[PDB]
Amino acid sequence: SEAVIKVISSACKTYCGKTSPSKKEIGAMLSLLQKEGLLMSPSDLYSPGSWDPITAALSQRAMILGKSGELKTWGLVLGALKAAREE
Ligand SMILES: O=P(O)(O)O[C@H]1[C@H](OP(=O)(O)O)[C@@H](OP(=O)(O)O)[C@H](OP(=O)(O)O)[C@@H](OP(=O)(O)O)[C@H]1OP(=O)(O)O
Repeated sequence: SEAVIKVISSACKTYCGKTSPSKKEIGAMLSLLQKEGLLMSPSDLYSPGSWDPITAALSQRAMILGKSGELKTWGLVLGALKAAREE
């Protein structure tokens, strides 16, 4: 995607600051969400209810395969979006 990623970058850096995820991480993780059939479009990230299955799926593959690559990026984006949705 293009716009969706930029929207996240300007948002996460407002909460996490310098501890925010890199654009390269977001862009790569987004494709993972689609390939896994978790989300149809990157814009689906605006749905807070859909965060539950995604987070669960990520933690599952992380504890089973031993890879938290997408989990690390998701955790940051999730936290930023969660805080934003709380306001
Ligand atoms: O030119 P800008 O409007 O200031 O945006 C850039 C650009 O991001 P986009 O390609 O999504 O517009 C950089 O991407 P690249 O040119 O390196 O491919 C990205 O760098 P990273 O992908 O390595 O994160 C950088 O972010 P940063 O300044 O944290 O290095 C980010 O700048 P902004 O985050 O301030 O928009």
